[PDB]
Amino acid sequence: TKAVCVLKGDGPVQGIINFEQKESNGPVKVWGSIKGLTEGLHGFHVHEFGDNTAGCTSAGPHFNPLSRKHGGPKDEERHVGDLGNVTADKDAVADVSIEDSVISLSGDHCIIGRTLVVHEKADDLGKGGNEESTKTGNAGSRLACGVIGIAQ
Amino acid sequence: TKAVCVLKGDGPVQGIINFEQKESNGPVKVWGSIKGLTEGLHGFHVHEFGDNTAGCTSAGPHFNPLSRKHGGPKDEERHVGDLGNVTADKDAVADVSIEDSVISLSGDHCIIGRTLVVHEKADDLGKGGNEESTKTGNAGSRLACGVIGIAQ
Ligand SMILES: [Zn+2]
Ligand SMILES: [Zn+2]
Repeated sequence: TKAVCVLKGDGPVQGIINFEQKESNGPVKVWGSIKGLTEGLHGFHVHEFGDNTAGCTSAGPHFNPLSRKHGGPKDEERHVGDLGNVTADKDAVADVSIEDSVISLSGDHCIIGRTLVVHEKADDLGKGGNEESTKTGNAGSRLACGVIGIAQ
Repeated sequence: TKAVCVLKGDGPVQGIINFEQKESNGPVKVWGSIKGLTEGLHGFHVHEFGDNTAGCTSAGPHFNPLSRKHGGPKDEERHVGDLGNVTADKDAVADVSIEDSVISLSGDHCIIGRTLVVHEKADDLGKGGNEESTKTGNAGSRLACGVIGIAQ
């Protein structure tokens, strides 16, 4: 099982993120490259809808099938789409390499048909002390997104 | 259950296609419009992979989970992703309104996460006489496509 996503936005952020899940209930490897990002941390999430009619805005909130509060990937309390942050180097490139066991490429937690979004700022992983933190992690605006599709 | 698709290409072709299915075992309504199409008939299909890393080229062939020959949407012998043709009027616009009961927004005929493609030439619905007909319907190149995503 494999998925893929082309990230595009109004600005210069763009990239290709690959998803792989060998076992139906195994972790998903998420890897790829994103360019045009400012050096530092950027929120990285799977949002609810694969709707790009109004750009990244129509993607809705973080995919949250269990109605839980926003958290970091390692947390028990977190949205299914909470993959944390990705880091861009001084050259504006983030060589993404994540492995997650909460998102899936099948079943109730499937992210295929939804939207991957890389955000403006760092995800505070829900430790910012306010409602925003436990909702979006204060990661800011959506710099680029794409709908997650089936791949071979 | 709903889905949506934003079609884009290297040329002027662009549009938005909607999908609706009130019953998991019922038919799927498909509607919207595509502009930039030369007046006439255009192949309209769901291709296997929702991979746009190489534009529409990486989408693969027509979604064909049952391994059948290419056909028209109303043919018993068809590819699940075979939606026939759409018609662009003199204003280079195709107003799409389709109802199909082979494709689904769930289950094994699920097209969510796959790619919708609008073609260059008309689809000869697989009655063209040559091999290429029972494979692609001779619909020519892919002018625009998009990954089908879950919509609110
Ligand atoms: Zn979240
Ligand atoms: Zn076909």
